[PDB]
This record gives sequence, C-alpha cells and structure tokens, in this order.
Amino acid sequence: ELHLIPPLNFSMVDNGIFRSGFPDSANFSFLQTLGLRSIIYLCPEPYPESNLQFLKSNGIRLFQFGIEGNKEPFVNIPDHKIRMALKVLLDEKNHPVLIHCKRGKHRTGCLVGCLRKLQKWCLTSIFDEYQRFAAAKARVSDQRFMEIFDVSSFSHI
Repeated sequence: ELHLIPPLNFSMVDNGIFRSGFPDSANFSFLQTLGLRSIIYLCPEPYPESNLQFLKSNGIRLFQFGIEGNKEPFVNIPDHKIRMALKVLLDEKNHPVLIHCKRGKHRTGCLVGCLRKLQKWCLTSIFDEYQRFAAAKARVSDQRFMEIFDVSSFSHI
C-alpha cells in the first residue's frame, strides 16, 4: 500500500528541482513519478549499472561534475565544479532535475545554497536550510564557501 520510497534526504528545492543522496533500485518507482529530464551528479565515481539502466529506460540525461570527498578541517569545495553544475541547474530545459551525490548534505548542500544566494535569500536563511539537511554533519567550510561565493557572473541569468 505504502510502496513509494524517496531516496535518502529527498526534498523539492523549487519547481522542477530536487535534491537527495544516492538513489538505489528501491527508489526508482518513486523517481519515475517525478518525470525527471536530468540528474546533476556530484560524485567522482562512475554511475552504477543499475542506475544507468534506470536513466536509459526513462530517457534521463546524466550531468557529472565529480567533487572528491574531503573531511574537516581540510574541506576544499571546487568552485569550478559547483559553477558548472549551477549553469546546468539554471537551464529550465534540463528540468525536472535531481541533484545528488552520496548523502544529500555537503556537495548537494553547497550547490543548493549557491542557488539560494542567486535567488537573493539572506545568508542566515541559506545556512538554516543547509543545516536542516546536514544536521549533525553540518560543516562551517560549506557555509563559508556560500558566504564568499561571488554571484556576479550568474546575476544576469
């Protein structure tokens, strides 16, 4: 009866935009209900065969911008990779789009926080949303990345 299983830390960010951790086959019938056009994938690892077959069967485009895992206090969020992902995210032709890496907290959290900065949200509101997903794994380096992210080159879009 209660048969749909959203992926780990699943949320709707905006019209046509979702965030989560890594979907597995248990999550595919739920993802099918969203009519996705795109996945923005932020892990460096190759997409598993299971997931590739799901994308092929559903006509979903895979955009990969691989960000290596880092531990505090040595967090290094690659600005270029976040900005390449943001360029894809802001094109409505890619929507509906699911953003994911592993847990839906860090790489995912940074990309969504930078979108919120472009949407003119105050930093405390951006940080509150970031912290809601990251919970006990909230990182000051992820919020610092958002604090200094220069929105100049995206301001026109």
